[PDB]
Amino acid sequence: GIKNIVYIEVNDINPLNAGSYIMDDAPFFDYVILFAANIRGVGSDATLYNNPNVQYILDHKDTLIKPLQDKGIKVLLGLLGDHTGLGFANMNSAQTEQFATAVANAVSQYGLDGVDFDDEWAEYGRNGYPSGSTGSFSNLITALHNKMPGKTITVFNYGYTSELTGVNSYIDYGIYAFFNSPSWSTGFGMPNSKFAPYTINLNSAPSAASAQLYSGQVASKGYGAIGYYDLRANNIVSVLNGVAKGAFKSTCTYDGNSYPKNY
Ligand SMILES: [Mg+2]
Repeated sequence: GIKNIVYIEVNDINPLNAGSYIMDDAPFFDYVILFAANIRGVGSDATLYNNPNVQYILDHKDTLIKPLQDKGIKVLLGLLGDHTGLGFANMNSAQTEQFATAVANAVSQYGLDGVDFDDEWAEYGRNGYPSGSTGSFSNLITALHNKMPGKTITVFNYGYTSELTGVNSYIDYGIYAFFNSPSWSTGFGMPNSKFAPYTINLNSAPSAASAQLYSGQVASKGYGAIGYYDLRANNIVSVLNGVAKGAFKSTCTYDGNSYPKNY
């Protein structure tokens, strides 16, 4: 069936809010991305950096991640550039393996269900790192695939993703990077069934009817996912119920839980 994939800006929003939405006695959301841990170049090293918000969530996996997983939601660690000049796309071979290993170790250590790649904000070329692509982004996907074959990889369709066609068998879903209007196409050779061509911004939300009509079109054309970006702690059930009607011939309800972020 169609998968609902939501990115939570964990600098702002407690991720438990994704579990407050119910459709058919199950969570409306199928995948939650904790957006985001960072790739950072530190000298010759490619490093995985968790900011204080991300690290807090990982340190509290049993109370901020596991409650979602216990409901059946798959929780992914988002991966994002962070202004160092090193990103997913300009690593050498050693750096690629180093970063793949750091990511796999975090997925294992924190009991996560996989990762999402958003090749954004790396600022390619700073600090003496290569200004252009080395082809590492495909090699990074392959390396993670081999390390965690049973875990999910999603790709937010931004940055050097045009390079990923050859490794797209290792990517579960790609997600359109612009909001509130479909683009009836996919990135990096993905089939309809592995792509979200429509991504709703849940902060600057469209009308429920807009979501209902577009999500009905997504379903009719056989796409495999709908994207959601920036779920907040307000009750946005009207929009999700629109999708429940349009794409799932169902309804979405809210359990009342607005979880604050006080860490
Ligand atoms: Mg509105």
